[PDB]
Amino acid sequence: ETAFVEVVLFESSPSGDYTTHTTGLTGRFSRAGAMLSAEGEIVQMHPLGLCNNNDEEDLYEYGWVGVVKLEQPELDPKPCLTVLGKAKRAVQRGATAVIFDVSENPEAIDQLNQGSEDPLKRPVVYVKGADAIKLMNIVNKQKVARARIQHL
Amino acid sequence: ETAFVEVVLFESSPSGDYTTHTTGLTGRFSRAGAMLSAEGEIVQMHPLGLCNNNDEEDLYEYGWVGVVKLEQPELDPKPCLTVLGKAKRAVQRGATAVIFDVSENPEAIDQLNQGSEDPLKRPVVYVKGADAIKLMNIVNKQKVARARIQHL
Repeated sequence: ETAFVEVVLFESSPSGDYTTHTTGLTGRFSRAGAMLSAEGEIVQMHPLGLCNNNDEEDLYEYGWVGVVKLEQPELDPKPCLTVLGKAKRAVQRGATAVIFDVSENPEAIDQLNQGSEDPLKRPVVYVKGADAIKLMNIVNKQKVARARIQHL
Repeated sequence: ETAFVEVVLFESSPSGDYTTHTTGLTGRFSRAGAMLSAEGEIVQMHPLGLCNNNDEEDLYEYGWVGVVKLEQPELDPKPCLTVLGKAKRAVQRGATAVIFDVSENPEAIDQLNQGSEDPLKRPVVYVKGADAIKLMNIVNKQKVARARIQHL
């Protein structure tokens, strides 16, 4: 159930070319989703961005990997969707995978694994710890980055 | 060493739903490349376009899955690069994986395995027979398609 995540970050050269930079992180496949690998360009999502008006413009170019840092649970107490619901909505919107940074809402792990009986066909990964920090520092400062999620 | 390939065609709807069609097929990871999963937008290359230097190198956004249908060897007398060279060049040009349809040149399988001692860090996949046909009939109709290459 360990999720080996590779992030390919593109760093602007002074000539305005870009330089590939690869970083390694580790998370866990949630029992809520497939035990499969996935790869695609990272799109950061705010978690309250995964409540549905069901608009066409919400469908990102098929195959993106969504990165969602969960807020402290006493901040969005009337949440549109469960964390599990948010993962599904991400997949409906074209996500090949979702990574949850569960650092500020570690109870979210349990909330996901309760959906274990009807799992998503796509992987749902959670990160925390330094591994979440590394990913978020890439994502916050990274205009374009690509994630490769490898199972085993 | 079996590569499980899914080719997903996709279409945004005004209704706010992705419509998808997934075709499943089987190929093999060459020893020429990493034994790793990979996923990205499919780009069809004519095998001659994996030749000359640097004009077309950044044509395609990093992360694409190259589909190259080989020609019979005698058609291509003076080959700019070996089939192995062609695979390496695709990866220099951003490819996250390469799929060769080796139907018209099955000696390519042996050529690729010659580079087994110094494999690429990205997977190099081949298909033939009915698997190659399904793949090519989707790729030739020139819509946008994602390929998912699952190692086991």
